[PDB]
Amino acid sequence: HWGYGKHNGPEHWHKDFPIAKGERQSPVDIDTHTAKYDPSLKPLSVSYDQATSLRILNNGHAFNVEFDDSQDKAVLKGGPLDGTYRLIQFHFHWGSLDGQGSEHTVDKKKYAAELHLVHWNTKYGDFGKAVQQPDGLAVLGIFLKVGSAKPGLQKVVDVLDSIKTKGKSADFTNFDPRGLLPESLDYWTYPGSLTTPPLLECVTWIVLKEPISVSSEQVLKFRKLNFNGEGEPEELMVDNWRPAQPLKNRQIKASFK
Ligand SMILES: [Zn+2]
Repeated sequence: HWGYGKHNGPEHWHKDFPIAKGERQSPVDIDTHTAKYDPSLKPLSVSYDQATSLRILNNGHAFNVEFDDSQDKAVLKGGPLDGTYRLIQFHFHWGSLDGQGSEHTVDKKKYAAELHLVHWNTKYGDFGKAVQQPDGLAVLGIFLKVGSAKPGLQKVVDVLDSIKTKGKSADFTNFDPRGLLPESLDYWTYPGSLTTPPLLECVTWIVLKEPISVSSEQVLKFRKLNFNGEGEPEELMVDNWRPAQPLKNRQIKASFK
């Protein structure tokens, strides 16, 4: 099955998922000089005050912090969006070293990691129905650079020892994702896809300009996770990022001058 290696990594995904070579694939390089300021774009509304995390899961490619999405409690609206998108999970992509790990790039710069907060459009009723629609998901992407620790990440870091291998989960209640947000909500936006199989072209991407800082110790703990299951030959969970894909017939718009 698909993964991140030589024999099953991104360059192979098109065989099982031909949409990998589609017209609106993600991630992309964000050419900052090309991206046009769009005065019609609205401020992002991130309303996470009632977010209810439930659990954290090692799914064999990343770890997902999952939320209760049975009610309107953690929602993304405004920005480029029409209507209301509810938070289902967040996860990260990261590298083996600090010089790679992000999926989006900025003028070809790779960050150490990238956080994806995944939200589905309430007008389709559930996540599985939303991913079948071109406006089904809104993903908020946030870059990570290595420097000062992010205090609000440490609770995530300190549970990873308990979900080292694929298929392990742990109770993970009361985590506040507001602690992962940078100060500015300036963003770029474009139409794209999930960055993991099935690579469905259902996402409005909202990529924040301002990275968050995490410490080297925090990222090092991400890199102790395993792609393999318990007891299997150890292969560290690193370099779980898809590279930038062709922009094709898309415009990236900036919320900021
Ligand atoms: Zn992702």
